[PDB]
Amino acid sequence: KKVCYYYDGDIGNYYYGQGHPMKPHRIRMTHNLLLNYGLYRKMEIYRPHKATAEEMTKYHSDEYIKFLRSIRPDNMSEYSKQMQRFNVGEDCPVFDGLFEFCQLSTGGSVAGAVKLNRQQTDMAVNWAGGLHHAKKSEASGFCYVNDIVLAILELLKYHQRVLYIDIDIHHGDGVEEAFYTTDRVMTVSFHKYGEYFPGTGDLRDIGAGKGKYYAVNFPMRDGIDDESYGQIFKPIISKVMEMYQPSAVVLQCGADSLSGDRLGCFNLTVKGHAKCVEVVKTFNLPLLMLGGGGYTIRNVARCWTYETAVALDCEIPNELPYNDYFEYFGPDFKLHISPSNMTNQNTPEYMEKIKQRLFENLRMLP
Ligand SMILES: N#Cc1cccnc1N1CCN(C(=O)[C@H]2C[C@@H](c3ccccc3)CN2)CC1
Ligand SMILES: [Ca+2]
Ligand code: NA
Ligand SMILES: [Zn+2]
Repeated sequence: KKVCYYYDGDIGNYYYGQGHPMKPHRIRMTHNLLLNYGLYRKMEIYRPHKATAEEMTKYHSDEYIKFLRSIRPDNMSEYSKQMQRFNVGEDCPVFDGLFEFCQLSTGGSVAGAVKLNRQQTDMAVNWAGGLHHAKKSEASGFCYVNDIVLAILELLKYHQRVLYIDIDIHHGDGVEEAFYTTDRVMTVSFHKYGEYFPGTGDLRDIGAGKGKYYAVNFPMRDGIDDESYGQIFKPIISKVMEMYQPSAVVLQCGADSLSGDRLGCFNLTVKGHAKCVEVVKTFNLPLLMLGGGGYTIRNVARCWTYETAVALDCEIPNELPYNDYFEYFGPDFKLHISPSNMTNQNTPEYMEKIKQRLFENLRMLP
């Protein structure tokens, strides 16, 4: 099984601003770690192209993309009304190179999708992607351009049915919304729910019109652990595969669902998270693996390094190799992480009752 992987050496140089939790540097740390494990010997590594306005407007509105192409720190005063309209300037800040960042993020995802469509690879990886909150005409949740939606649109040229799976701790609302009224994409999100960003992803949100029953949401509480997550992920995705029979899969691998994350409150290890990748691989479908959140950046590097190894069917040692960020991995300098003692608020009965409701909804498919 062939793996192609996208990385631009400048991606880690884009900076959201002092105090902003989103740190693109984590992608560079990921790259450096997997280079030092030698995983480059086993996969094709490509620099993404800069996605064009033409590519982005396959989903996004022309006026929103023109604005993103225009806005800079130095001209914000002139654009204050557009900033309000497009939701840029606070949680989605204006920063130097914002548009180029969007171009490289998106380029990796669309390029991966083209490679899968051309049957030139079995798996494509873009850790700079996964920006699941961006909306047709507005930024949201640190996300400006929805690389995932654009990648899925590319797959839909060749594939009648595309499955999207999202294991970020946040609901993938921008992706769900884009495809909410179609049966040609089934969206499956596992996420923290209960007055938590973005507020959507209720398990009663099942899609609308032709898309009714083609959106699947598994709302979870704080503290979910590897065993609990594993016992619902494999059965739900197995049932989705049996009922939906997709011909391509997109997996958002947001790492803010790991134990110890600065913003998230789940308790997964890197092994528990990566088990999701292993499960999806067993179906032998063309697979686009994307990044996502993650705010404890040493753990993001560990998670995506290990998930790359999983894609390559390669075990790698727990002892970390020397690397340019080695001091970030103290005090233990291991790849794998331990869970915390936080309480798991997801009772066995809760997990099984929700799974049973999702099974009933999946049985509604043709
Ligand atoms: N704005 C906000 C906000 C407000 C209040 C409370 N929380 C807020 N945040 C919490 C953190 N968020 C995420 O982790 C999202 C972002 C997404 C991403 C992936 C790759 C690159 C860039 C972004 C992954 N999931 C966004 C929303
Ligand atoms: Ca999710
Ligand atoms: Na749908
Ligand atoms: Zn997130």
